[PDB]
Amino acid sequence: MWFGEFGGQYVPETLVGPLKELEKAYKRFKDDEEFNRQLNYYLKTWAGRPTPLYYAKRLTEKIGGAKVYLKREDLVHGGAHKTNNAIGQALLAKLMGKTRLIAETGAGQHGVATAMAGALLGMKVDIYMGAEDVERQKMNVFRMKLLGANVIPVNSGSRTLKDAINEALRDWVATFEYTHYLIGSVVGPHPYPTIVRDFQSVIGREAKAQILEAEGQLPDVIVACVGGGSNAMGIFYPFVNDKKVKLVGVEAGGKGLESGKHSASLNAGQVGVSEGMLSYFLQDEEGQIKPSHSIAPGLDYPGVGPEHAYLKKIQRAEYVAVTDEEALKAFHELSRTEGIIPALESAHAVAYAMKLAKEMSRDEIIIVNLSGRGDKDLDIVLKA
Amino acid sequence: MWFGEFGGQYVPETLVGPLKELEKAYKRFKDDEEFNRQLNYYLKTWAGRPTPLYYAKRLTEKIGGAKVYLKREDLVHGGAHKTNNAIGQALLAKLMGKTRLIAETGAGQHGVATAMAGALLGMKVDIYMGAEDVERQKMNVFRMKLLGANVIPVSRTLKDAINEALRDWVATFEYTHYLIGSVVGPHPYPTIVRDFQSVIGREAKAQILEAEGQLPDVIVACVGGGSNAMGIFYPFVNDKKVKLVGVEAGGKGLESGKHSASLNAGQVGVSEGMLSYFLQDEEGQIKPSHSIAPGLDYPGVGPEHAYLKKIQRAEYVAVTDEEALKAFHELSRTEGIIPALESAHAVAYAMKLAKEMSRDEIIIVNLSGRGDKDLDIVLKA
Ligand code: NA
Ligand code: NA
Repeated sequence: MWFGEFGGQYVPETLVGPLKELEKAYKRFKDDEEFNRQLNYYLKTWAGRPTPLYYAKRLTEKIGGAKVYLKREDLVHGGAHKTNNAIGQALLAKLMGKTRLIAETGAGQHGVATAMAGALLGMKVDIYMGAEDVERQKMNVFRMKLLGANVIPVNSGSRTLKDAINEALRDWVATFEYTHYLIGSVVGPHPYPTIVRDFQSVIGREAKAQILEAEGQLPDVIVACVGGGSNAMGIFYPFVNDKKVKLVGVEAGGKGLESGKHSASLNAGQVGVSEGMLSYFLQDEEGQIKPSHSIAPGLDYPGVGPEHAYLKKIQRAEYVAVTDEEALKAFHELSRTEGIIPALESAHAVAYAMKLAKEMSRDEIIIVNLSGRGDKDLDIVLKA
Repeated sequence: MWFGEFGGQYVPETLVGPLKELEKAYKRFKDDEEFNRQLNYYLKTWAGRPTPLYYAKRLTEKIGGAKVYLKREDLVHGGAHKTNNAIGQALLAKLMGKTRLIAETGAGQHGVATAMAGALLGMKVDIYMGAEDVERQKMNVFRMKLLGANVIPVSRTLKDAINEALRDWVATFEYTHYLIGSVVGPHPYPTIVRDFQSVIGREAKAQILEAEGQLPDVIVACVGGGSNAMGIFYPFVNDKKVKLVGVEAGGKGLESGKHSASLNAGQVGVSEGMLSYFLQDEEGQIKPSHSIAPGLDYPGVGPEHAYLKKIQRAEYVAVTDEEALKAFHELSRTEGIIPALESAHAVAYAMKLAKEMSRDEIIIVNLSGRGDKDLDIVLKA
């Protein structure tokens, strides 16, 4: 339940039971030969795992320092790492005997991932989306409708991801008998942060095998973008006990850390309770959760996963920020140099890895998690 | 050069030299250790090959008939099989000492695939695109711009761009490679493109043997020019028991005069440097084609598919625009795969054939692309 001083189950007594059952179900199926066979089969034949580890020779040679490798989560079915978790929790829910999936979404990528997995396994999908996010993401809303999922708009509060998350929890209390709440990051009450991380750990496990095969050694640095922290925990977790491997999470620096217009929870936030967890949250002087900003909608969350809060306190992972402008330059650079259009979320990771590569030895190795493809982001890259 | 009676290099003397020098280079590299090592490395680490072979169990049991496997070219980098051919020709170009790639596109897809492959290999990419095609497909124009390609605006259709690109190549062939996005045109393009897409059928073979212990009874692929169909078909061509079915665009209807089916209702002729079936009027001028799927909207068809209809090795059917849209929606709701409207044609015909077959039998449908590109078109309907 706890990652050092961070995490927990900060929920009403109505949710304690549901989460008890979820936890008992996960303990059972986590190691069940049939669950893991099914999960592995769907990840291989349906998602297209294992994703490749691509050596960006031209980017590497242009910067003239560290070998830059890209973990290509952009190539997974749906175009984002979110599919790995979406499949895992939908299979669990199915085996738990649930018939309906509910999910929060802000970017819409978790909504699409939940809708695909719900369509794959023949479950009803209800996507609680902030009313502001629905109008922001008209195309992703259409994809979800084509996949057979209903977008239920959340009109409460900031009408964003925070509000969508709590509306969904209020439904789950009523519906938990026949419904699994499918959380799309390493956030929320226990056991969600552990489950989401366990289902994203496949990224790191592949990437470790692939970098040992390609270079015959572990990476010097692993760089991943952090919204809630699922793709980052995914690639980090298997290297956590490899002490020489440096872990760097890149949060949304937005319009600048000094601007107040960002999502860098771990850089600028204060320890607090929201969405049923004890973690770093952007807070005003009064102590209320402040609004977040990122050009990358997937990094636009005021909070961060508790396990990242733990990794920051023990100083196992360093957390940095990249601005909207640095991310945009990286979006263009990776496109022109490697013919790969990265998600704006992922372009944060690429932006920091490029600055870090320049300062580093030619023999040294950076793995960047390329969390998604940028097809969904072309309109906003156009506007800028 | 020849696929029985069909094929050839039916081009002006100015293009004969370039095509002969390309032909000599392909011979050199097609079996070279280093070329194939470099190509396989890019297809593996950049493109994400091999793509999976997916059993659509919910679709299969819903039909009640044969097992429906989907070959998932939707999951290759760029979201279409076209990447396999783009990498192949682009790397060949680089090893030939070419510094520039040029291509033509209307739909935009082949433009993007060339831009991606060009960027990967650090070669200049000039895409010729008709001003009328540009305005319709503004997002693919940005995509190419992002990928560092120079989109050169040109009835402002595909034709006027092809002629502009053939005038470019005649001059620039010394440092430039013309990248062709289907098994069409003069020799050696129809052979080269099929060879670079054949990887689909070799993967699909090993994968279906691992899965079901036996080769498929039928293989179903959509057919515009016929690269994705040739890619999955070709390795299985010698396996006599394996039936091959290409699906063309039945459009508004095969009798409606708004289709793109060349192998059904087309007459043998010489256009675009090749001897193959084309959609022709009474006068025998090439008629315009219509398909809701932009990739299937080609007046003609590749010569090797003409050869396969002639020796009756491959049956060639059309599916209506309406049937393909029902297939697009069905596969999305049933298997949570949003297919390309191109691919949906193959899926639409696969759903008919399955019901009229035994539950023990196997259909492999080539899912040629993902339907992210075709969302604005499906919204219209
Ligand atoms: Na954050
Ligand atoms: Na045709």
